[PDB]
Amino acid sequence: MRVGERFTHDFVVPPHKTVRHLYPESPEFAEFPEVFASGFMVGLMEWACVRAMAPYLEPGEGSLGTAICVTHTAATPPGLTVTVTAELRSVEGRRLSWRVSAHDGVDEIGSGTHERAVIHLEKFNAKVRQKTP
Amino acid sequence: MRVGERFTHDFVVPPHKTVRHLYPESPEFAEFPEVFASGFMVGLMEWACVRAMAPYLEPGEGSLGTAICVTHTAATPPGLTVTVTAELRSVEGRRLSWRVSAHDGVDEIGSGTHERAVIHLEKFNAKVRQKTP
Ligand SMILES: CC(=O)SCCNC(=O)CCNC(=O)[C@@H](O)C(C)(C)COP(=O)(O)OP(=O)(O)OC[C@@H]1O[C@@H](n2cnc3c(N)ncnc32)[C@H](O)[C@@H]1OP(=O)(O)O
Repeated sequence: MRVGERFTHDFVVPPHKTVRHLYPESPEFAEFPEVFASGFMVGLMEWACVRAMAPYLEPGEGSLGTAICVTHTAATPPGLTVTVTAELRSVEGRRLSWRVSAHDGVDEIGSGTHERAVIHLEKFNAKVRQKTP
Repeated sequence: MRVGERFTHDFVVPPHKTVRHLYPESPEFAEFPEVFASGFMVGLMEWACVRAMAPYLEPGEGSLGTAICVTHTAATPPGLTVTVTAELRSVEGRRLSWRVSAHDGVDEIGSGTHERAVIHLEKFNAKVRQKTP
């Protein structure tokens, strides 16, 4: 990949990406504005950086999110399309970090940075099986 | 709220809180390890700061997350119990800033800062309604 490479990714927000759908088990979230949850916005931004990454993964490799630092500056109702935009700002071994921005057609809805770690799925799957109680 | 308010919030990670359940739409996420997604973690960290400001909100008040900045430094299969510790670190007007950090009983899984904005719910819900195409 090349520091400075950009990428872009679109998502029509359905009504089930609101706060209370992120955690159906939260009494508190049950009464939030029916707006796009910060958790999902995270997931989407990761999703974009995952997409950009894919053609460059070798067999048996994968990646994990290792840092997410974004603001969330407008709320996005269902029906809007969120456009995530993802520029590569660094590679340092297996560690890649991006800029992400998102908007919904109407407003700038947040931006910041995301870091991922390229992993070897077998080794990581085994550590995970090890702490599975 | 005064600075120093610490909550401590506890969650048994079920199998529907892994990467592929954050975005059932994503084929890329579909073949990820079954571990606790960064977005679901974000939503837990948030959930804790919310629980914690519930005593201090007037009737008709609510809140939204306005910034999230965390690491995700170890990984969590379903069946473990994640313990967020939200701590309140700045209060200025409608804006509260909280440290979150999260532990699954084996590893510290992620930490950093989260910002929320206190809002008026009926008023904010009309605005959302207006913006919803
Ligand atoms: C953590 C979660 O799951 S929820 C996160 C999902 N949504 C968000 O985080 C929202 C992102 N942030 C916001 O919407 C915030 O910027 C707040 C929290 C809306 C801050 O915006 P503010 O302009 O300070 O006003 P606030 O929403 O508190 O008050 C209600 C109204 O929104 C204001 N508003 C201004 N711009 C916008 C906008 N782009 N989107 C929504 N509301 C807006 C209105 O002027 C009105 O303000 P008033 O109370 O002074 O009349």
